[PDB]
Amino acid sequence: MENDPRVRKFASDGAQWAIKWQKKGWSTLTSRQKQTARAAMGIKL
Repeated sequence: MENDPRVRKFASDGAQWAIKWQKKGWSTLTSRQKQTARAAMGIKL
């Protein structure tokens, strides 16, 4: 995942985590944001 469409949907929804994850890079989220993301995106990473 570099710019996944799911991430774009959330970022368009106003999901700050996805907005950051997509644009600023997946590094820029904290564990809680990534963890929130894992729930929405179904991510195991």
